[PDB]
Amino acid sequence: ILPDSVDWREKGCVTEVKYQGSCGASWAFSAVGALEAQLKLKTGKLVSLSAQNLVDCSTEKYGNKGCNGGFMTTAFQYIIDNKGIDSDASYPYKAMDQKCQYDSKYRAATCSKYTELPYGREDVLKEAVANKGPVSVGVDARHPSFFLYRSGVYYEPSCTQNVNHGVLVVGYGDLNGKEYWLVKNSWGHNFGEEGYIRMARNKGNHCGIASFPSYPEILQ
Ligand SMILES: CS(=O)(=O)N1CCc2c(c(-c3ccc(Cl)c(C#Cc4ccc(Cl)c(CNCc5ccccc5)c4)c3)nn2CCCN2CCOCC2)C1
Repeated sequence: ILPDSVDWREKGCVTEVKYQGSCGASWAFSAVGALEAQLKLKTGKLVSLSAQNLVDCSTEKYGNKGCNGGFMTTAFQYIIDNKGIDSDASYPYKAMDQKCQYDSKYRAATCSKYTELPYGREDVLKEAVANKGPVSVGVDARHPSFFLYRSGVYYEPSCTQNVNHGVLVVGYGDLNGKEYWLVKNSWGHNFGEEGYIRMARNKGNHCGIASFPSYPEILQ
């Protein structure tokens, strides 16, 4: 019933790859990237949403610590509570913790709700990515092989199911027998495959890719 491959870049639903730098804002980029695609599906415009906005404004009330980490679920909740989020163009990413400078005048997107998927269920994640859009997930990126990844289907034997780095699953496929998830990262274009990492799929929640998935929606 589901397609064998999906790639949301092919439907103009993914913005350019971003660069987080010294700031641990991966959670924030994961969140906006998920919302960006929902905005494209609804409005037909692809605009990069402000990760910085999340870092500066979705703080203690959402259990997040800006550059010292956070959560995509709580970020989606901030966007709901805030009744908006600014464009990246208006609230650019400065890779450090700042005061909250959200202005409703430059609101580029809204958020109605978000869904959390069951832990470790790669079948359920496969469906969400096909039926709903790119899904915010965490991975275990705490290995040298992650940093050193250049291409191919990434597989790390030491990889736990405990997540620590925010990424975005923009599709899935099969590279000569090896099933993978197509993962947008936030380390610039010089990381992996033009900023993307294809990661092992259906290998026992490898690197905890399906440990904490979630995606937002912008309802009519
Ligand atoms: C060790 S574990 O089992 O893998 N784990 C613990 C449980 C967990 C985790 C996550 C989760 C899911 C996706 C991602 Cl991308 C992340 C992450 C991360 C991250 C990103 C950058 C950084 Cl720099 C860090 C490192 N700092 C830790 C930190 C994390 C959050 C707040 C304050 C400090 C971590 C965590 N959600 N959750 C679910 C808990 C969410 N609760 C619900 C109530 O509101 C938020 C807290 C992690």
